Amino acid sequence: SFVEMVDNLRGKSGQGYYVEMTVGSPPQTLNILVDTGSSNFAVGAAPHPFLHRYYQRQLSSTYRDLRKGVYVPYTQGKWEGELGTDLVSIPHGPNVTVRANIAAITESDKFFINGSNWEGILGLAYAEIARPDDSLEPFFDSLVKQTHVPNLFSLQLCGASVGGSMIIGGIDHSLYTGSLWYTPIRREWYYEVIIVRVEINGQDLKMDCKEYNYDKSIVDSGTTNLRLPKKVFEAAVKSIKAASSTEKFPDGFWLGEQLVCWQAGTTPWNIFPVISLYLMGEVTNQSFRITILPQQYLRPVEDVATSQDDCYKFAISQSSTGTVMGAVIMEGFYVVFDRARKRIGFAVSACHVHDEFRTAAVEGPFVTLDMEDCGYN
Ligand SMILES: COCc1cc2cc(c1)C(=O)N[C@H]([C@H](O)CNCc1cccc(C(C)C)c1)C[C@H](C)CCCCCCCN2
Repeated sequence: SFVEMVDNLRGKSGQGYYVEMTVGSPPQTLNILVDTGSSNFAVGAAPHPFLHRYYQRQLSSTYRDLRKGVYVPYTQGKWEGELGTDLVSIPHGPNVTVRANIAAITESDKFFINGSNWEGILGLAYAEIARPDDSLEPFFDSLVKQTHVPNLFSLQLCGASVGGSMIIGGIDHSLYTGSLWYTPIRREWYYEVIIVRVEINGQDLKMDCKEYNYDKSIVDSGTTNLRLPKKVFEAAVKSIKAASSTEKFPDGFWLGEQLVCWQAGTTPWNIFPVISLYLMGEVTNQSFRITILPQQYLRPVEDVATSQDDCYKFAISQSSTGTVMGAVIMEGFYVVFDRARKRIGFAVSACHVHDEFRTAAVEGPFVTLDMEDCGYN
């Protein structure tokens, strides 16, 4: 019965993907951002200049106050509010209703986005990183406990405004081609994985593989960019510069600030390299790779000028909290969060990115010795 959930995600480029939900009795309809990088379910519950609507606890006969406060600080943005429970449904999801924890947002800073069309957030990661602590049961844990929905979901994020699918409870085989390749979830907090090798246009960056996972690597649909530890980021930017030195860009382009433009239809894709991330596999000494095209890490942005060119922002940036495989990496793959078997699956998406001579791919098997050493402690 998964066809009912195909295409249930919408979004604006650089502003996240959201699904429609209802909370309360009688149902109140809200758009909720889907975030595999956190674990709290929270919604606007007070007026805000950027909110079109919000949760009104006073109007719900099933609302229960938990009489405890809550705040969540993300990398970018933060909010505080009040904890409670209520009944929740997903119209274009399974046909069930769950009593879930809800953080009613009363104040926020740089969290809601002007004109975004979503009003809350659905954190799909594990209780270990929930606020105020791991005793606040996350929504997906409540769903699995209270219904017969299987303990897995899958995300098909389609690039550029944008759309996609969240398949809740299973895998829809019409959304990908080829084989699924699985990597272990290293620890159930973030969706943490282990990167064992990095190549750019087929050349090994030849770093200690611990650098790739210093201090962690996560799969995070709530972050736009590919974010890399300082040492890795500097190595990657240096290589992407050399491959594209045919042209020249402001150095503020490489920092993600200034955009670059070319005359419509003449973007020189062939001078930007492909990036291959190798992930730990399911059997001894085995890995697989996913390959990212420049059409994924050069994010298109509307030209703020009168000329209608093609303009892009560089969507790889530096991190001090580990690798973040963001939406720019997830787009063009079908990603299976197989919580029951503690693994994450990748396959070429049906809505894949089109280059002229190159193809995004998921390929294996590869042999990689000492993969266990690549994890940071
Ligand atoms: C270049 O980077 C800057 C950057 C860009 C972006 C997001 C974030 C940071 C961001 O912060 N996105 C966090 C994710 O949850 C982060 N997930 C990992 C994480 C990091 C710190 C603390 C936690 C806790 C709460 C578990 C979790 C979720 C966001 C508020 C969701 C609202 C905005 C969505 C559109 C913007 C996407 N673009």
